[PDB]
Amino acid sequence: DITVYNGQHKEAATAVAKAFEQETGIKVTLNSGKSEQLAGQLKEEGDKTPADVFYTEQTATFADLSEAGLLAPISEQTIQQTAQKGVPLAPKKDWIALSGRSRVVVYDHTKLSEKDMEKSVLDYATPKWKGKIGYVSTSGAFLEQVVALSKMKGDKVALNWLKGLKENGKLYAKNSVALQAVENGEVPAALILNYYWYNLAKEKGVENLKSRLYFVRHQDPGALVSYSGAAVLKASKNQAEAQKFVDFLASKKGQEALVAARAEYPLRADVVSPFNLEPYEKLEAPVVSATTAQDKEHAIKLIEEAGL
Ligand SMILES: [Fe+3]
Repeated sequence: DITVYNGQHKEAATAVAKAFEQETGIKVTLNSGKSEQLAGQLKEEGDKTPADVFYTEQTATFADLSEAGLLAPISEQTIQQTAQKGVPLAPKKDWIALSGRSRVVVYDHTKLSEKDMEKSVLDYATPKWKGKIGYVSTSGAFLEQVVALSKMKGDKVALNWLKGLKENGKLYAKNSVALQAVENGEVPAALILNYYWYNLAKEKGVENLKSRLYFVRHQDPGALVSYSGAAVLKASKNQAEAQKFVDFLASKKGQEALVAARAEYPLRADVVSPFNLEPYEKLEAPVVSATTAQDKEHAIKLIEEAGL
């Protein structure tokens, strides 16, 4: 039986954990928490941790754990299962990316069309969009978006974007509220995460929604994908079962269980989402280094300096 420290959404974790038990007979116990809290706890526990596997919504928490020497190598065969072009790869082969979530632009298709849309996320934070673009400054995904912009285009561009959103954007408390405002006719478009919209569409039928999705693509900062993944703890006294769980997550069946429970992009090339997501490769996600905590603190300074 194994212990999984779980930073991912509980419906995702529960659903892969149950398909695991069904396929192998091995019981999974989840210890859930925020990924950053869990990584800290895994570093304090060190070689005395009870964790066998760390399952996270964000692969960036792996870099420090790897560098601290706390992750076990994963099979090369397993790593190759999700190693599409653009997918982050552990240089020490000691964690694996499993699924992604994308930034998108949701729009009311009865007020705007694909041809009104912009080639860059940078273009939405300008006067042509005054009163017409929703954003959510308090979101974890928003913070990540800032970091990527800072890294790809430098700090002056990121700050200019944030100032533009302040001047021109409609601020919403959460991604789901932003979507509702677009559906309700309050704002014709917003910046959100893909899965809020696919969830609504799965539930309602696309033909009954005013809103549609525009993906920026061509490796723009607004095509940013954030990746979930897993690692085996080097200190686990149950390596065999831990490695079997991680291989299962990379397997066709494990990936099929994830995408049944949650509208993330599978990273296996032979699995299709029941939410009707495009193939990962069509996203043309940019290549961006991992978000450190210093990166997150930096983005918060830019958000503050912008009056947000
Ligand atoms: Fe959320």
